[PDB]
Amino acid sequence: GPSLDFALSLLRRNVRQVQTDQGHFTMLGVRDRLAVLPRHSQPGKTIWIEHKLVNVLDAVELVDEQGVNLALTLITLDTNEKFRDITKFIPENISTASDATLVINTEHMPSMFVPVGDVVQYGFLNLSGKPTHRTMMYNFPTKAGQCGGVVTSVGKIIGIHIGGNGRQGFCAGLKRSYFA
Ligand SMILES: CCOC(=O)CC[C@H](C[C@@H]1CCNC1=O)NC(=O)[C@@H](CC(=O)[C@@H](NC(=O)c1cc(C)on1)C(C)C)Cc1ccc(F)cc1
Repeated sequence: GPSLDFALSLLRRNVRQVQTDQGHFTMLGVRDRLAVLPRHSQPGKTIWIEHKLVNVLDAVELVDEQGVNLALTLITLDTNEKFRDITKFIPENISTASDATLVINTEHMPSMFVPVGDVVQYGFLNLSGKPTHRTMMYNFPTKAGQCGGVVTSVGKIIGIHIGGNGRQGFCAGLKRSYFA
């Protein structure tokens, strides 16, 4: 109950359908006008968000003290909307999970929840040939169209879906300091 329920609350207040020139993605709204996307979505100066065109004030590929690719892009949106601040639900350190749910919301895959099970430490990932770090893995057959999906455990927001090989899926881990 509490876990699936947490995922459903997040969907409504913080998860949005977007489209870039690279296709359809799920977006996590983090706080106020700040959101996060998979880097592969390559957001431009304008993005579609639930059937409206929105100006992008800033977009930054995420960097930290390790100086590694993390497969995420932070964006600040030129919008009236202010996301409820969910940073307190993001752990300070990358966190695995026993019973995670992947929350997907795109125009093609609207408002869906997928129990992916265990989310385990994985680390380095060559993602279609691009070196990527700080990933976690689930033994679930994730699909094209699910990138940006939000990986949650009860009371915690732990990852963003970025890739998979047909049998397993991979997320970029989330840490609170990314959003400081
Ligand atoms: C084009 C449509 O794009 C999307 O739908 C975005 C979401 C999908 C979801 C995948 C889609 C499939 N099962 C999934 O879960 N992600 C990708 O396709 C990514 C590539 C893979 O997942 C690669 N997997 C690995 O490398 C990989 C490595 C190991 C280990 O496991 N997977 C491809 C071989 C599938 C897209 C990408 C390409 C170049 C990059 F710089 C970085 C990312």
